[PDB]
Amino acid sequence: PLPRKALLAITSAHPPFWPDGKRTGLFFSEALHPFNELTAAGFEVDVASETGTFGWDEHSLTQEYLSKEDEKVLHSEHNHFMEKMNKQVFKAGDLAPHDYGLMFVCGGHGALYDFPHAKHLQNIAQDIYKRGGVIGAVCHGPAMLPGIHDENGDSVIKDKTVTGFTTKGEIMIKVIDKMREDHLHTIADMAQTANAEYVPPEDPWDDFCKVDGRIVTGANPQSATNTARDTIKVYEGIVNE
Ligand SMILES: [Cl-]
Ligand SMILES: [Cl-]
Ligand SMILES: [Cl-]
Repeated sequence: PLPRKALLAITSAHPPFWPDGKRTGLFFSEALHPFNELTAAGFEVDVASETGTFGWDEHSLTQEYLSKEDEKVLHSEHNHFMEKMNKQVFKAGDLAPHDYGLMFVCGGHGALYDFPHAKHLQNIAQDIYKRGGVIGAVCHGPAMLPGIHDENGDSVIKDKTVTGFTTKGEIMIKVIDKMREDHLHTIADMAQTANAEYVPPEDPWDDFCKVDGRIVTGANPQSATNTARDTIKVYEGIVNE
């Protein structure tokens, strides 16, 4: 039986990144919204990064990217989400992978730096998938997926339809130059190299999710809630087999 316990995977990278000089990192709403959905569906949640540490993407902490509810959580000390983020983030390699029935992979541009080679997080996900569980991933989160393998050593997304942050969006927000400077690949190029089929939303910020078997992906911060919801729907079907 797949445990009703989720691993919320977060980037450990937070370098200066944006054109105004601000750091990237974990996208705030992309951790909070899935945490809320998982909690509402009765999951226990552990948070982990490859190192055990993280920083928030600085743009994700601005009004442009925070709802009224988001900001209240951010500035609240006693809140269960913030207590977990402040005091309970694990180094991924310490955790026993068999404890989880689902992984949810958060985004933020930091994910481009560490997720492709985040072998401890990838090991947890491979184990979940092998036991028949579910992996959801939003925005830049899908950068982890090429390194999560099936029994044959192929990516779990081989021949699957996936979405994720558009190359159009990287150009529009003017981070494509920095990505090339740091030798980062776009989500679409990572998906193609893994032999997946990348599908962008009609416009770069549309709520847009793809479900293909037990791999669920979302395109951007506006897709996070529904990516988590779709991931939970897939899980519920498996445990009711
Ligand atoms: Cl910079
Ligand atoms: Cl535990
Ligand atoms: Cl694109």
